[PDB]
Amino acid sequence: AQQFQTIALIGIGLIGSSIARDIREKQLAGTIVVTTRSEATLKRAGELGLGDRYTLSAAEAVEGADLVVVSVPVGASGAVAAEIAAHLKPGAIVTDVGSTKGSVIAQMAPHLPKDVHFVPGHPIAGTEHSGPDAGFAGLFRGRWCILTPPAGTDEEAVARLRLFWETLGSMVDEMDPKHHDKVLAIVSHLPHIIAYNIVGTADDLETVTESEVIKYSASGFRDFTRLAASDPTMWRDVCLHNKDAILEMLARFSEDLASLQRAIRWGDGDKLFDLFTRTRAIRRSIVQAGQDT
Amino acid sequence: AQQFQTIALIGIGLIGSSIARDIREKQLAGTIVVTTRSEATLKRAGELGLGDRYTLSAAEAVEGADLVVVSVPVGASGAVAAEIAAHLKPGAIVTDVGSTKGSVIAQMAPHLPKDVHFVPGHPIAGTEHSGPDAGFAGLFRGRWCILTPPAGTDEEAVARLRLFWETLGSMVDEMDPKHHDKVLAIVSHLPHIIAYNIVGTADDLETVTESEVIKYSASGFRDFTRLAASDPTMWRDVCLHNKDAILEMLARFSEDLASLQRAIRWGDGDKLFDLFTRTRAIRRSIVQAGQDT
Ligand SMILES: NC(=O)c1ccc[n+]([C@@H]2O[C@H](COP(=O)([O-])OP(=O)(O)OC[C@H]3O[C@@H](n4cnc5c(N)ncnc54)[C@H](OP(=O)(O)O)[C@@H]3O)[C@@H](O)[C@H]2O)c1
Ligand SMILES: NC(=O)c1ccc[n+]([C@@H]2O[C@H](COP(=O)([O-])OP(=O)(O)OC[C@H]3O[C@@H](n4cnc5c(N)ncnc54)[C@H](OP(=O)(O)O)[C@@H]3O)[C@@H](O)[C@H]2O)c1
Ligand SMILES: N[C@@H](Cc1ccc(O)cc1)C(=O)O
Ligand SMILES: N[C@@H](Cc1ccc(O)cc1)C(=O)O
Ligand SMILES: [Cl-]
Ligand SMILES: [Cl-]
Ligand SMILES: [Mg+2]
Ligand SMILES: [Mg+2]
Ligand SMILES: [Mg+2]
Ligand SMILES: [Mg+2]
Ligand SMILES: [Mg+2]
Ligand SMILES: [Mg+2]
Ligand SMILES: [Mg+2]
Ligand SMILES: [Mg+2]
Repeated sequence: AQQFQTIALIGIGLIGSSIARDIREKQLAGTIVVTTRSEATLKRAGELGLGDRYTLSAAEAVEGADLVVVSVPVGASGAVAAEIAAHLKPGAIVTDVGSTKGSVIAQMAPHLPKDVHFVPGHPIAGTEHSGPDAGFAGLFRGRWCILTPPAGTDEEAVARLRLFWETLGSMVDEMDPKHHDKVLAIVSHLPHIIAYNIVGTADDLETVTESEVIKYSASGFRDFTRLAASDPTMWRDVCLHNKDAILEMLARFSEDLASLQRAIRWGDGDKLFDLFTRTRAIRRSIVQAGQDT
Repeated sequence: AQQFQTIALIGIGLIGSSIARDIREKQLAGTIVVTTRSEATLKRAGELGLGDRYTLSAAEAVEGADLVVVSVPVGASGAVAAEIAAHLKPGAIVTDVGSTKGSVIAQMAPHLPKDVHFVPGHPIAGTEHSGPDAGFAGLFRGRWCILTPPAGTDEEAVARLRLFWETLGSMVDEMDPKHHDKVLAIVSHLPHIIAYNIVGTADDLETVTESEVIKYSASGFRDFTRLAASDPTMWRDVCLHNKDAILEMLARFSEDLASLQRAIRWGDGDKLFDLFTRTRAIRRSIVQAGQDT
């Protein structure tokens, strides 16, 4: 079943460890090499049996690796690329899984040598949990993964990465990085930002107690709390590195909310009914597509 | 197991039909009487076996009923109270399940006679689906229900309604209707309004296609689409009937979002990290309480 003789995983949290478990289950690698920055996380990965070889040095980890998967918060991407650059073998494929792509490409590509193939990726799959114990086999089954190869990228390298993600159970699409960043700003980043904002709002109230919010959360609030429990480093970094697309979507959202607020202020039941009717269609399409939870 | 000789259910959608199924499973009624406004819904309720007696007339339905449960969109509450008032027996208990309470009390109480007991309720439990086929036994298990009896309400009537909800598996709290409406504005109404708004925003884009939004919805958007698939009549009515509390929470939310937008604009990573850290605590409390989905 092997697709790569050696796969090096740099970062071994939710995504990296889920990839590790799938590689083991599908026998996709001759050798899995695991690296992460801390001794504590590396030890956990060892106790979990996520790799065959382990190291604290990303430079050492990539020596002789055919595929290098970088699964770290996006603001760390450049530092990883700088540390591994000199140690990559000719023809290595370097990929990532970052939630932003334009930034990652800009941060990493200046460090990477001409003889390696850089094929950025993004699996459209996750949970609110983090670290190696949070990962599991099958996270990517029936999900989409987006690749964003720069112009002139080796087409065989792209095909091998497409096959890899398909083997993990994903459907694969390719797009330009700027388009990726616009699409993800609305389908992912804005939803998280808005969830953080509403949970912060509720926390700040004096008249309604924390106990009340918790007790009665099954009337809608709980759904937003799940997203707002995600890792703060990950989401800090997305906001810092997809700024322009996020700000565009926030401005659209806030224009629309002013109009909805005015319909509520003026008791415009017909406008409210029309908005609430229009939104149902999207859910029905998601359900028919099998993308619902 | 009987708690009431005759229970009349006015409205037989998600909530009314879930109550009907629980009454049957727990043997809580001598007779279940079902009424709803349309022949189509009444026929469905009959095919499902939700009642013992069926009628299109709410006035007829309540004749001799010990407990009358009104489960209709909140803007219909007054019309129901007006139709049944003259037909209620002395000592009947009239309750409702509306998502707002101040409005329901104001609309219903002027019609109801001095000899009946009015004990408004709200089960903090539901799904995004509607109608009799959407209901199920066990919807209320491990959920909260809030009662909002006006001052001077018969304490034995309140106790019987508390016992009824406890038997359906709920924990029961009592509060003032205005406080209810403030609490629900943040834990339920604002979350739904914001979900409708974000799904509307995404729908309006030209650069990102409907197909893209659907395909990549597992990156966060799908959670909001579930709420925005709810019944438009129900949610139109909540916005019309909890206006003041909703507008207060919308203004708090929008003040907070301006500040978050400014942190993103200025690249204030430390502020973002602090907000995203603070919100995790609420989720952990919900999980420990067992209120998570
Ligand atoms: N979570 C999701 O749902 C999801 C989905 C798709 C894509 N992604 C993207 O996947 C990437 C990884 O996310 P994740 O959820 O797997 O995160 P995670 O569970 O928090 O794992 C983070 C990993 O990155 C390491 N790390 C953290 N800061 C680092 C730094 N400054 N330099 C080097 N390594 C560092 C951690 O090592 P130590 O523990 O040893 O410090 C750990 O190995 C992110 O770019 C995220 O945007 C996430
Ligand atoms: N859905 C939830 O999650 C949830 C949770 C807690 C509380 N509630 C509250 O429960 C109440 C009922 O909600 P639901 O979800 O059960 O709704 P639903 O499934 O849409 O059922 C609506 C019921 O009300 C009837 N109805 C509609 N408009 C009416 C009118 N103008 N006059 C008289 N009857 C009318 C319908 O009869 P026909 O079908 O014959 O027209 C049907 O029997 C609402 O006040 C809602 O706010 C809902
Ligand atoms: N973590 C998100 C999903 C997600 C997927 C991809 C991302 O890039 C970000 C988030 C959730 O639990 O729903
Ligand atoms: N229908 C909501 C829950 C809810 C509960 C009580 C309400 O009054 C309103 C909504 C959901 O599916 O999550
Ligand atoms: Cl190979
Ligand atoms: Cl009785
Ligand atoms: Mg070196
Ligand atoms: Mg070299
Ligand atoms: Mg260099
Ligand atoms: Mg608009
Ligand atoms: Mg009459
Ligand atoms: Mg009378
Ligand atoms: Mg009268
Ligand atoms: Mg504030």
